[PDB]
Amino acid sequence: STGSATTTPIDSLDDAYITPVQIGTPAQTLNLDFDTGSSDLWVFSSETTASEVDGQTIYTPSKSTTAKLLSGATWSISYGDGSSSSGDVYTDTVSVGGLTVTGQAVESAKKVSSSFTEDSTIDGLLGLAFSTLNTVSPTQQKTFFDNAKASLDSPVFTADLGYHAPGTYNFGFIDTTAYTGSITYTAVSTKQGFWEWTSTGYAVGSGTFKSTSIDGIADTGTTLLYLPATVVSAYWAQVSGAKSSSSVGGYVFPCSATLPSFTFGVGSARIVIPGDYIDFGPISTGSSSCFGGIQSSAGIGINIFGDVALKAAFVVFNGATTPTLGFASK
Repeated sequence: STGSATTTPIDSLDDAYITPVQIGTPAQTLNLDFDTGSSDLWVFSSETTASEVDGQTIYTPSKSTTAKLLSGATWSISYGDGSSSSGDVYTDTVSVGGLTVTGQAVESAKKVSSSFTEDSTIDGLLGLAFSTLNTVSPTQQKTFFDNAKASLDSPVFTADLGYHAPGTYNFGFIDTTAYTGSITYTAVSTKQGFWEWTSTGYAVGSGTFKSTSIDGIADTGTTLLYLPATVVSAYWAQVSGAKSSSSVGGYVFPCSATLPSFTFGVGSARIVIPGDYIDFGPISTGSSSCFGGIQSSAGIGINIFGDVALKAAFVVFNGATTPTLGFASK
């Protein structure tokens, strides 16, 4: 089997991407944030505290003939941005892009934090990291990808995120029309439950490439590129008037600037992030200070190749017995 679904930016900045997902029978279509940095499929639901729902589409298990309570199971998750959600669990049929999983754990939110309530466009998350990070207790549950894997033509999914445009998530096949050149594969450590890999270095603009190992995760659920403070300082030093603002919470730059590209290494290959991808626009409406798309990881404890980086590539998440991660230009 295979599946193919279009993923759409939620706003003009590409702050996140939503992908329609069919849950239940008859289908209830929710727009989920596919997140390769977490491992829970959770949704706004008929159980979510009413004051915490503001325009999201909800899953109502009582209207699904295939829903079953997963008795006694609860979940609770906290993300890197400080957001959180928790609730109970149903099993149900879940389809993405024509690919169907029966018996998928669908984590129904009873509570969500303010950042989720305030985002009307995101009806929940679909985690695509390793199932060892799933938060269901007392019986940990599998991701949609882990449940689909054995049925897929190839045990892979691919992320092809757009810059200010729709893109695609495919499951079970590699669309050889979707990228240029060849795919460079690189080793993955699953020790922390993430798609963790080591970049071979970076360049700023037309500058020389610096060979240096940068361990980090491929995380579709993170907007920005978070890298070591040395690398980030080297990038923003090339932008007149850029500075790190403790008041804003990261590097800002004049909105009049033209940003340089940023290149990262994948083995001997190179992925170039155009400068325009690094502009996240005014810090507040009408400001002439703009927020940078490359930020320090120093306060995180991990480097994160988020959407800024991933949308410059065609990315293969290879879930074979020995997982690997492939990158191609596009």
